[PDB]
Amino acid sequence: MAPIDNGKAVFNDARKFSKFMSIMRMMGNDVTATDLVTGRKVSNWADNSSGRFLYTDVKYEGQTAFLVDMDTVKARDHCWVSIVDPNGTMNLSYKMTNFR
Amino acid sequence: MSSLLNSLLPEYFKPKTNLNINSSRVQYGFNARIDMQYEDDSGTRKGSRPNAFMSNTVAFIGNYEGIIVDDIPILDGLRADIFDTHGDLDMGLVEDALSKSTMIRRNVPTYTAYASELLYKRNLTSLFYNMLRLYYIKKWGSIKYEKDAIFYDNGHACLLNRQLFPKSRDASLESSLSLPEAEIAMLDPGLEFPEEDVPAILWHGRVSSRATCILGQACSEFAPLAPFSIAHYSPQLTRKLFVNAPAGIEPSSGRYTHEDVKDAITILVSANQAYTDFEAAYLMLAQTLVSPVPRTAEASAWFINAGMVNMPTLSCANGYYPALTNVNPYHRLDTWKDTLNHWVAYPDMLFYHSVAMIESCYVELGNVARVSDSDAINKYTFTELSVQGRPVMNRGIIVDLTLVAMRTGREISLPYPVSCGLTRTDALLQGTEIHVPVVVKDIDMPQYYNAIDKDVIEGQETVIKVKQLPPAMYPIYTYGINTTEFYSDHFEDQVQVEMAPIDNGKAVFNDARKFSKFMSIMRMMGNDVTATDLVTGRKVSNWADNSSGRFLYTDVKYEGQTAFLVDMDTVKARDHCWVSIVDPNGTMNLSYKMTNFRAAMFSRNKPLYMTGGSVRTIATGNYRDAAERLRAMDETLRLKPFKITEKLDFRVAAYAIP
Amino acid sequence: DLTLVAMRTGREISLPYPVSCGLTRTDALLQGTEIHVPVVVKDIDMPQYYNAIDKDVIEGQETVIKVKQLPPAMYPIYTYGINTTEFYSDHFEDQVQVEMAPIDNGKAVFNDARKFSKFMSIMRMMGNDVTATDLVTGRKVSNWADNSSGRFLYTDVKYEGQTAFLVDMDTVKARDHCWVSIVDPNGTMNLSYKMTNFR
Amino acid sequence: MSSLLNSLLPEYFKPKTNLNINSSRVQYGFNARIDMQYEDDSGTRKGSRPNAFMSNTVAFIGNYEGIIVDDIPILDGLRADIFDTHGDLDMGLVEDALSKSTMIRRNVPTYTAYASELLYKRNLTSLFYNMLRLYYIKKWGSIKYEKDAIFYDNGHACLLNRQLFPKSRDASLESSLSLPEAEIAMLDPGLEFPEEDVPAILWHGRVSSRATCILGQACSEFAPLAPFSIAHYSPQLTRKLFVNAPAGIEPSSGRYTHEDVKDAITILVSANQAYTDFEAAYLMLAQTLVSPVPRTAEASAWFINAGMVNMPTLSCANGYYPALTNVNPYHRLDTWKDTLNHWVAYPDMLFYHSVAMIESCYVELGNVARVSDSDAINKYTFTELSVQGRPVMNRGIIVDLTLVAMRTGREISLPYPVSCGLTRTDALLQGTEIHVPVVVKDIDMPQYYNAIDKDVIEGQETVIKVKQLPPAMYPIYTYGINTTEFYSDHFEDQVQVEMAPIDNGKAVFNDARKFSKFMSIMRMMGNDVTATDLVTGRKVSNWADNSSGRFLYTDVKYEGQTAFLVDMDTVKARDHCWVSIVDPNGTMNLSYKMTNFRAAMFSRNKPLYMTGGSVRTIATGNYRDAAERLRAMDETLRLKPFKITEKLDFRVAAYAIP
Repeated sequence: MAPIDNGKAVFNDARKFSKFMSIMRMMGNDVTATDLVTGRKVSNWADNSSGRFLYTDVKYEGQTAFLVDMDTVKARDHCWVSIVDPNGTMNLSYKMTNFR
Repeated sequence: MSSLLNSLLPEYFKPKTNLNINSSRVQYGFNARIDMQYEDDSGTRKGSRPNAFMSNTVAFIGNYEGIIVDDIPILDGLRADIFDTHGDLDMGLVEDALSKSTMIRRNVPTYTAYASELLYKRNLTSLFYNMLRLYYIKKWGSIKYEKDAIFYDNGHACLLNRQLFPKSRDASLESSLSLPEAEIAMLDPGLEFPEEDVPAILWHGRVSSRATCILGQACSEFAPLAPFSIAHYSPQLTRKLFVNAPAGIEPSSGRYTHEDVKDAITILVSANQAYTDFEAAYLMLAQTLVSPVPRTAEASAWFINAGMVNMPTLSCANGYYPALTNVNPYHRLDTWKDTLNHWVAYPDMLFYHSVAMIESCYVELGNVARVSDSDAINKYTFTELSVQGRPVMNRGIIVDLTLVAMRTGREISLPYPVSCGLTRTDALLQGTEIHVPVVVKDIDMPQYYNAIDKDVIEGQETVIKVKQLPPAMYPIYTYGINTTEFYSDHFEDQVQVEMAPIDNGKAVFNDARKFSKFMSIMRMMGNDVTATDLVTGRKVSNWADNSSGRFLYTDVKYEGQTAFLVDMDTVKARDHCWVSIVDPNGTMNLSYKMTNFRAAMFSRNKPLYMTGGSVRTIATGNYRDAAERLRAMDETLRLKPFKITEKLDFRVAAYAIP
Repeated sequence: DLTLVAMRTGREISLPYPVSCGLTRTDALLQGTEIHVPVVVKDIDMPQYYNAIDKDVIEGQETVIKVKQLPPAMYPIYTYGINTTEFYSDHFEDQVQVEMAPIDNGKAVFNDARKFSKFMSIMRMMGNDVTATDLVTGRKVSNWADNSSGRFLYTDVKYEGQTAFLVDMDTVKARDHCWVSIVDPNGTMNLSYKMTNFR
Repeated sequence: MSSLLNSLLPEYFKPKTNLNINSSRVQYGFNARIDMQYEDDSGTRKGSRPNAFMSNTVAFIGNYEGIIVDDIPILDGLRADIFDTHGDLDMGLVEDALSKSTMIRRNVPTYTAYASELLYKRNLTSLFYNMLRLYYIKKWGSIKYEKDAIFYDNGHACLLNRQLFPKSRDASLESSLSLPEAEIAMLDPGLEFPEEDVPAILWHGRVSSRATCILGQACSEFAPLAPFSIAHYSPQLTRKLFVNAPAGIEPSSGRYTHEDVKDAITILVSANQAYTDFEAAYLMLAQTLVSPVPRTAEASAWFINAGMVNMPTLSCANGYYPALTNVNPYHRLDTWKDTLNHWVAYPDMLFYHSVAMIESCYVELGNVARVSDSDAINKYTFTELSVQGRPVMNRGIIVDLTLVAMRTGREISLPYPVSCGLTRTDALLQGTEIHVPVVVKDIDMPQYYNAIDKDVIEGQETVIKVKQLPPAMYPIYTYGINTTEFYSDHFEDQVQVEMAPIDNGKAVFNDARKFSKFMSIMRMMGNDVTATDLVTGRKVSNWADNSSGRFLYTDVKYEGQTAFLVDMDTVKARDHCWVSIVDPNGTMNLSYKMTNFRAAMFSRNKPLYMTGGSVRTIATGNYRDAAERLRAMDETLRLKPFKITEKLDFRVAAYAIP
């Protein structure tokens, strides 16, 4: 987790940003970040049907740095696992069973 | 002492750097998961509590008073050559040290005579204490104290801030104090006779316009309006304060930021080599900073009488004789600069260390209060048996660090036997019932609380009687590090009790231990049971404290022997898991497991989130380039722990040597 | 002054008498406060680069710059590559690898602070005027911030924060003589130099 | 001698440097745990006092009068060359030494002739004694003396300060003395013939402005208003005092602090090489610093007439012969500098050394007064047999040191047989009746005390006839180290009083020894017993003291035949923490046990705490090992480097040791 200065966490790397928003989606937290180069808002809740986050939802080929809004983290779908305030190194281990 | 108080925090919790406190009240706890399993003669039942919040409440309100007393000198920072082969200050070598470091040798006989009288009273702990308090007044200077607010509120009784704190008005923390300024004069080199009862301190370069105003206000009298923990009444330290600065000091500005106070402390320590003096002041503030909000109405008896804060007398002779302080300082421990290096990096970490300390003290005093006054280790003679040094008096920090040793069960050690800070054991050491003033909210108040007036009306101000002091706080951070039968703060436990025969709709519990186990089970299942004490004729309830979800035997509010008549027909269903049953039959077995701990803090009925980055560890090893451990274990303070040995009575606690 | 020389060369300095006389340099450092240096402006677009007190200043006005952290006053020249540190980067041989894909239209973001310093420095040896812009704060830095040494130290940013430097590689201008040209790059870039003899 | 007075202090006593005295009365003692037991045919009754305070009251008042006597010369200090094999001034080597020096050639023959008389004038004890008194007058200057104050009070008889000390005005210690200054002239090196009956001293460099004022007042008449112990009457030591200082004597300042007197002493001892002279002055002041408040009303006979202090005449001829004093002096004992080095380090330790000496003396004079004249070692001839030296006259320090030798039971050794200081054994050797004045409180006084009148109305000034001197102090510091059966200062003790049921409580003690132990142990148990003598018809009460809480046999105030009727149905419970004797039948068995000891001091009915550093046992070796060490680290400024180390961030720098 990046240091939360005021109420904003800067994610300079591309891979780490993809893993962060992928975790927060599985927990069920609608996080909204601002792309600094373009100046357009990205959201992990882009597709409702398939419950996963792809990096192409940013809608900008090339290199950039994201400013994540940690104060406005809405609670759409909450299991007992779901937390709002991450601290340090985040570990999420999930298992999928009972397909029908 | 950072490394000591840092150890008290639980292994799972590692707090972040910053914490934006915006209120006079903070809840702290954890969200655990409980997996209960019930078995009796009727059959078996299995349940699971998915989210359970166990928390205490701590506030920034506490009536304290300062007294100036004479304490031991801290001989750390002085050059290593003046000390002989042993750890003793020889005046034979002070004459030599001052002689070799000057051209004008006429002044050596005069210099030696004055130095011998002043070196045995050097202590900067009181100056750093006030400088630290000024830092936190400016930082958290938007906390409001309202006079007609609530202090404790259960439903039957209520305590307002008008009571417990008379002679108070409504004010913010910045608006509480209007500090005057003491004269910061310049010491011209050439003055031959040191003026008596005025300390002189060294400084790096020019004294800044802002640094003058801080030193001026730090020495002045503190006279508060609102009762605040970090703005308590303190006497005037000094009238004058000389500063041996090569470049002349600037006049006082009047205004300063909280950032400017950090720059003032960092320079003052580095120049004077007063690192151990800062460590004393750091521990001394950890006691005062926060005060507990009482668990029950009876636990307000602790905070009626104003506790005395023993501030050492301010004396220093570095400004007059700068030859004695050189590049090779004398220190007992090699980890003697850790506490300052910790504070300057992470200032807001002191909040967590303070909560950890005051919890450990007020938890263990819960046991010491229940000890009978006819044993080897009792309330009078527990400190004297524990300490293995030679302090001036068993007061202040020595009392508090003795209770931390008894809690954790480890040997705590300081380099100097300092006796400075708050003494808590004042309400305890007196054979008198304490008169807590309370307000009546419901008409049926006299049935529950031991009130003076047996007939009351909603709005009346009455008084309740407290004979034995109940526990003010429940273990939260120190949960399961060592488990006593009284608190019963286990991770895994199998409680077994035999149900009494239900005659009409009432079950008589003659024994004291069996009654404690019964109501402890029914609470974990979530059944609000109400029993009648037969001797007194007053109603007890297991749902006394809502915050911490456990039952202590002190909720009965009657020291001595009795028999309870439990009402089995009027067993209400407040919180029901699948485990929860109403009709027990035969021998009751409850086996629970606690897993998935995660710390959470609440402030003003919303979640308080930690900001900033992750705290990286700063810590120095036992050796830098030192060959032989010259033990020097004669002057050093050592505090030995005591283990609680459970016995048949259950109402009485007893201590033994491990 | 002698203990600072001992740290630089990495040897043991011995004097016969422990005499304590002369100039004391470490004065502004130990204070640990803001210093207000006066300046007279030339251009009108000054306060974007320098941490100035005013945001709009007409030419020929006397302004003030707020300096918090003290930048190095001299670059190592006589003590060049005898006790080398990665801050100054005073090596004989050095190289940097900036990784770009053709999908990116010249625009590269330096997540790392260390290789950003080496890129901006070697580009100045090659006689190229690069102007990076910080994405978080919104300030600008120029590699041409000296007319003596001809190197870029990281303290020329005049701000300690998070590292996200956007450099647009179609606004690179050839300034000096005896220079290599970057007309239109595509793929991974590899810069390198070698200093052989000294006079 | 610091060494021998240090050994007198108890083992449990751990003294600190500073002692903040703010009154003219101190109750030094210890807290002990007494486990009392009363066994009888009916059953056993157990008691336990956890904090029992046994005290001896010590004041700063006492009438003394100085007289100038002729004493032996102290030859320690002069160069070792002029001395022969036997250890006396071989004149012929003196003439050789003066010839081969920096002296004026025309003065050699005339100065050598005078040497025979002047070189045997070496005694600076009188000067050091007065300069030590000036140190303590300015330090503890704020202590007060009221005229109409209570010197002693036991309920029945009262003794005021007006009674013992007439011609006495109430004033503070600082405002008591108004010392006029003696002339301090500069010695002309080119003087024709030395002026005998005018002492000349040496000095290092320049005599400071304050040193003139101190030496001026030290060599002057002490004419006090209030009867203080450290400001007693002393005659004029000398009219004029020469000082051989090539650097001119500055004129008198007028004012000086207590630190400036330490500066004056350290220069005087070092220049003159007079350490044995200081050791004599230290032991002199140890006797006459504090006087004991009498234990009983009839124990005031010791302090009626003023005891004479023997001050040896001020005589020094070092100023006339500078060549004979150098860096290689002649000394008898190797540990000859230990007494000065101890005082310079710990000045306030003299208070503890003083009480240790007077408590040792007045205890032994208690059990010396109770021996018949027809014996080998008796009242008159106890000093002669003990002394194995050649003093001028058995007075002053010889009589006090021989009493300490009897108490501790060890061999006391001094380098020179000096006979100077206070003589205590004055009222004893007279062997006559002493008439102490008393003001009565009750009307039934003259049954208890041997009064002059048989009927006396309250508020009348009467006289008590004291024949045998009772003990003035009870042993406290010397408790159970050399135990006697008179004081009965055992840890464990028991008494068996044999009674039959036919006797209706009334017991007759034929034995005197077990009567004393019965009456004493009953007072520990807090019972007011009143026995009546059958032969004479007088009465005795065990409650005859409010400090120690013991009954000595000298409280009967009569030597005759022993037939004490005690009625055991008139026993009254007086104190708290007491065992009750409701109705005894058969044989009684009383017993007690003292287990642990903790040092305690009281002043103005409040606890007086010791502050400052930890006092050590300074040895001659502990300083001269640092002289053997010399700090042999070649004084060469070797600066070691630090290699910078780069890590992940690179923004911040990190230095390593190698």
